[PDB]
Amino acid sequence: THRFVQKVEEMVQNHMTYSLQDVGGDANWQLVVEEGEMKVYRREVEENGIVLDPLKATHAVKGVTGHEVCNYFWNVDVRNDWETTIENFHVVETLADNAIIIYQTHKRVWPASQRDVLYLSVIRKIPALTENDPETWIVCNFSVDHDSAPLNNRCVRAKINVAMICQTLVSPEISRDNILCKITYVANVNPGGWAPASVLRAVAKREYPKFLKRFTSYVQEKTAGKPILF
Ligand SMILES: CCCCCc1ccc(-c2ccc(S(=O)(=O)CCO)cc2)cc1[C@H]1C[C@H]1c1ccccn1
Repeated sequence: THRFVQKVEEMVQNHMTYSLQDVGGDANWQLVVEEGEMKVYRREVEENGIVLDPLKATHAVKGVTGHEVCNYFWNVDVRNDWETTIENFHVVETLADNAIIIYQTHKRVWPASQRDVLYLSVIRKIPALTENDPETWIVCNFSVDHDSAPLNNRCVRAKINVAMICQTLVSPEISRDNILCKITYVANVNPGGWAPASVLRAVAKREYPKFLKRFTSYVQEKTAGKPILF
């Protein structure tokens, strides 16, 4: 029990309530890019001329579990292996074995100024609602304030609320051949400051599918031929 346990519970529960709902019957979501089971949706939203466009994606990854996907998403020691848009990151505070506060800077995308972020990152297991249902693994990354925040005069401070939500199906020794992880990934980013709307939309449209294809392939790569961590 650290000082964020209640805020964590609330963000996690809001994701479980709202973020998992199916979009596809929902015309409010624009399906922007499909590549197989990878589907990436946005809503076009701006506040005081700043693009906020909610991002929502689903995916189905053969051969890995939700537990594994989330550990790898969460574990700072493998970040450099799959991240391509980060210039620097620092762990600012360890809250618990499942929660940390991270400071990170993103590579500049010309001509906007550089962005930095300060966020709590927590990984959690949500037991099945009934023995009929899937257990779920979630990572939530959401912006928080911290006294130890770096001074970075190059950077505008972005605010994020991101969740990677994972459910695992097995069609039955259980083999990697028989496992499928369904991912829901949501990212609500306020970039701060101003940035050209066209720049923000082009960076999102390029970087989110790249990230999901890349990150998920990395998890397949690292886990293959290892005992399955359900
Ligand atoms: C002018 C450029 C403004 C940059 C705005 C910005 C900041 C953070 C982020 C972001 C922050 C966290 C995550 S994560 O999934 O929690 C993993 C850990 O890093 C993911 C994306 C995104 C964007 C928006 C560009 C969009 C974009 C999308 C994928 C990569 C880079 N940029």
